[PDB]
Amino acid sequence: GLGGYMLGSAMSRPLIHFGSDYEDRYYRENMHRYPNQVYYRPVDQYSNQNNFVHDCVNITVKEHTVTTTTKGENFTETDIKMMERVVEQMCITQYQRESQAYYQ
Repeated sequence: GLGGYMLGSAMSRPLIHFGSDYEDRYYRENMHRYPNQVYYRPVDQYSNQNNFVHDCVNITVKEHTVTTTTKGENFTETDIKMMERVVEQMCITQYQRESQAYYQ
């Protein structure tokens, strides 16, 4: 039920700053367990801030969490928030750049 969307290429992983050593290395350890991509729509058609970034995070974190869960992998609560943070940061990073060029 994606429709087809616009999955970005692999990205710069935003460093997440939980505030403790353990989660700091825990992220850096197993980064590849989280995405390095953002499932987003183009800015060309359905131009939104919220209704694009949130539905972006919604699908992206859904589809990954789906894959894991179907492939016998599990995510802890901090992992859910890890992806929510990382995928928010990456999806807005994409928007910042795209929507700059859209208005230049």
